[PDB]
Amino acid sequence: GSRVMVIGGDGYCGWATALHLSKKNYEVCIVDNLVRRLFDHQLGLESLTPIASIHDRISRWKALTGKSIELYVGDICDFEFLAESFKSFEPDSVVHFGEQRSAPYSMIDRSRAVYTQHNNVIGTLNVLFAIKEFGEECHLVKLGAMGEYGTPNIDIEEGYITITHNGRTDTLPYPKQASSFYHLSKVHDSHNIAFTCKAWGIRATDLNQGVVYGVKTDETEMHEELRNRLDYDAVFGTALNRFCVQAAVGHPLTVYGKGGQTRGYLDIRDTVQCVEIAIANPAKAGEFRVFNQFTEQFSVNELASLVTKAGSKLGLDVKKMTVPNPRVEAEEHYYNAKHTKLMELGLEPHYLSDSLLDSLLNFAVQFKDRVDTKQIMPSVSWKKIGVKTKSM
Amino acid sequence: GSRVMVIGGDGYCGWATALHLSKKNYEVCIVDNLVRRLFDHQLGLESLTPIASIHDRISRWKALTGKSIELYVGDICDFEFLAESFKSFEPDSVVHFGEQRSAPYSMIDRSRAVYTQHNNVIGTLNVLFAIKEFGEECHLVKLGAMGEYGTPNIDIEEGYITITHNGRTDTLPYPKQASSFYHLSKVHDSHNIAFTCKAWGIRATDLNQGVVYGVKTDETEMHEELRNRLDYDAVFGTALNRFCVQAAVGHPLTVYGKGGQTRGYLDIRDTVQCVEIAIANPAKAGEFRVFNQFTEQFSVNELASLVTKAGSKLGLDVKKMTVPNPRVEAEEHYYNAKHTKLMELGLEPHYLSDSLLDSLLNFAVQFKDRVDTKQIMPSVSWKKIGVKTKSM
Ligand SMILES: NC(=O)c1ccc[n+]([C@@H]2O[C@H](COP(=O)([O-])OP(=O)(O)OC[C@H]3O[C@@H](n4cnc5c(N)ncnc54)[C@H](O)[C@@H]3O)[C@@H](O)[C@H]2O)c1
Ligand SMILES: NC(=O)c1ccc[n+]([C@@H]2O[C@H](COP(=O)([O-])OP(=O)(O)OC[C@H]3O[C@@H](n4cnc5c(N)ncnc54)[C@H](O)[C@@H]3O)[C@@H](O)[C@H]2O)c1
Ligand SMILES: O=c1ccn([C@@H]2O[C@H](COP(=O)(O)OP(=O)(O)O[C@H]3O[C@H](CO)[C@@H](O)[C@H](O)[C@H]3O)[C@@H](O)[C@H]2O)c(=O)[nH]1
Ligand SMILES: O=c1ccn([C@@H]2O[C@H](COP(=O)(O)OP(=O)(O)O[C@H]3O[C@H](CO)[C@@H](O)[C@H](O)[C@H]3O)[C@@H](O)[C@H]2O)c(=O)[nH]1
Repeated sequence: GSRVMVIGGDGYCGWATALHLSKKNYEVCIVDNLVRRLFDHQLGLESLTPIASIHDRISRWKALTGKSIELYVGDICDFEFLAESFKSFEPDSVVHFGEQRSAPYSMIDRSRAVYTQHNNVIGTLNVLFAIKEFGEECHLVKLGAMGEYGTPNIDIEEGYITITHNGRTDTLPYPKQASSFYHLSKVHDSHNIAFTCKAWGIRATDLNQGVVYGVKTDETEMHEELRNRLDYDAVFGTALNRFCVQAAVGHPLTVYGKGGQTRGYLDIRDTVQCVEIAIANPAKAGEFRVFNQFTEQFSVNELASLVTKAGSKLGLDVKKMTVPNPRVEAEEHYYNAKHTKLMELGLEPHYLSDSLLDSLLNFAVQFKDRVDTKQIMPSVSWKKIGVKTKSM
Repeated sequence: GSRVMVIGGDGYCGWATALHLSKKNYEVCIVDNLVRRLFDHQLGLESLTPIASIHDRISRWKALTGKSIELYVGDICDFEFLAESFKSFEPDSVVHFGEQRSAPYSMIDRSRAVYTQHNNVIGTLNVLFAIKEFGEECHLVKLGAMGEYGTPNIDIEEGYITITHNGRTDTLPYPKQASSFYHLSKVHDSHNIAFTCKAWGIRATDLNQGVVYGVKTDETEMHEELRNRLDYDAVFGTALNRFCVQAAVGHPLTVYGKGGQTRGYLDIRDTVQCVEIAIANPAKAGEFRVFNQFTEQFSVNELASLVTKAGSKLGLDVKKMTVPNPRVEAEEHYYNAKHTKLMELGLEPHYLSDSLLDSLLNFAVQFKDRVDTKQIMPSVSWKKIGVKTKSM
């Protein structure tokens, strides 16, 4: 074999996924403009782990396994490029990881908020038109976001909710409440895709994924040049990965506000597993499937405690600090998000364990010398965002 | 006064509104790039009524009343232009009519779907950033769309719905189900604005307006050069206006599919009244108000019957025809949309009457010679939309 186009395949989730699908014998190609690497240069950021170029990454995989991952370098917002890549590869499935995924980045200034929505929304529209025009039966596996739902006072369902209002009943799209221009772009994406499923018969699966943690997967650990990136800076780094790196370098864990913010999380190993499951068990024509893709819920305070305990076993004397929250969000809220669709399809989860934390912490300690502590604290305010293009 | 910036002020709703607000003694400016006029040239379309240039329109209003409506010609997607206009005028309220509003236009091809979403979503984001940076207390009166709600099997509320799910209760944004790339862009707009209200304290009112009908308002009828446009073509024309022109020229009323499609409608005279009410009674800081802006619900078949009866009184022997529906939508559906917020604020509606239809029909008969019958039938398919840029 089945042919899979992995848009955003040079990224954190995409690279691990591309290697896994190739290993699982799918014919794979990567479509990426590598803009994520440019952002690192422009903002003065760097991965904890040194990573190889996309060309060397692909070359190494071929040298080790003999398998060739085709590469198409370009911006999917450029339809000519996307169309040519689609017609050249003829994918049976498209996994779309190719979007600006940082909430902080989307809040830096007007230019970055606009770039985020334009890049994400238009790129996704182009993908939908490419599928419709060149391969209508192609299954779109889209990366959405648990953040699309916000933090309502009721249980969060997997995309849909059956409501009884004024004596009548109907099943409707779950109300969306995004908290950043980035999360908003995903809400727009989801609405756009749902429409094309009904109007054109597109088959798609929206994976509303929670926060990913970890850096190792079976494939990326096979050789140093296959190593994935591990972000710890305040722009692209996420909660758990950030805390592990902070613990390793002796920086107090950065708890934003009260720390009651609760979210779904999952090991990167499950990210690749879930994507493969979505591909192996495709949506039907005209069907817009929605899966909440995470394995466990944790509050920020809970993560801090887990990392502190894990760090103690390594003599890291982990400390915690309360950082004035740069974001506008509920710091104490109800949270009960449903997640059974992937489990019903055979997901064998890697729940957060002492072993994982020990491994991730030792990893951060291993490359502690590469950590730029100046990038640990957040400097992007949700409320103070301006129109002048900022230079970090 | 009070200063009002009318974005899209050269358009159908915007021009009538700009004149009305000026008459009501608000200081008014019009921000428009006049792209709507370019679309007419590019697609071979033309208004039933001959209209004057925006410059001659404004000059005539000044000659008659002595009042000057300031004009800023530019694309609001160009932030430099928008910022300069905002700083020059210093609006207390911004009424945003400046978007690609045609559902058929948004479905012509990929380029037009992408243009629709980019122009609308990015332009609106720019407006939000301009307000935040140059006049945070400025009230945004946004034109949304009743189409954002789709046609669910339950009552449609005014933006929000209180739900009891699994033993818990909460008031959430009403589930959105748009049926075109244009309607989708409005859903995106609404979500984006709602976010800024919470994050930045923006005050806004989303006017989810129904289908507008009519061509006359007190101000536009004061002189021929102030005359508003009246679209009847299948791209920009809407249901009732189209039927009236069809009746006048002897063309069978174009009922798409079964004709059970039910929607909210309102006289253009109420469009201007509602906008003024929204301006005179502003939203509070951080509040995202949502009003369903229409006065009555009608099915397509009901409109056909009303126009036929009205036409008979003018000896137009109106006939009806069933056109294979170019759109993907429910042709028989439940529809009960709530609309009381504007009434509670003092709306004195002009319900559809025999007088209005007689006037509108005679108007169409008056300019029947200008009607290009080749543009009456729809040629844009929701399902057959392609990627090649079309030339109509
Ligand atoms: N990292 C997480 O914790 C997490 C959690 C939930 C969902 N996701 C989602 O998974 C997807 C991938 O996330 P990630 O962490 O791998 O991100 P990433 O930034 O590491 O990877 C994204 C890749 O997309 C590419 N890209 C962006 N815009 C592109 C364009 N216009 N054309 C071609 N390529 C483009 C970038 O160059 C980059 O290689 C995103 O949608 C993201 O929101 C990630
Ligand atoms: N006409 C209706 O029946 C109806 C019904 C409900 C809601 N509305 C809404 O009211 C608004 C106005 O509708 P209308 O019928 O007056 O439309 P219109 O096309 O007559 O007017 C829109 C105006 O906006 C201007 N414009 C578009 N993009 C612009 C940009 N980037 N920069 C500056 N100016 C720009 C166009 O040149 C045009 O003069 C739209 O949001 C529409 O969806 C209209
Ligand atoms: O050092 C930190 C980092 C984060 N947080 C909080 O932890 C929560 C999660 O934040 P973070 O880990 O930054 O993730 P998100 O910004 O939600 O974004 C990630 O997880 C999302 C899932 O919804 C994906 O959609 C995004 O692409 C991905 O970047 C939030 O309440 C943050 O305010 C802290 O308290 N301290
Ligand atoms: O000749 C016609 C024209 C329309 N319809 C149907 O009538 C309904 C209303 O269509 P139309 O009058 O074209 O309006 P919309 O496409 O809904 O759009 C208008 O009304 C919307 C309110 O939701 C605004 O948001 C849009 O900007 C404005 O163009 C639909 O079911 C159409 O399929 C017919 O049966 N015959």
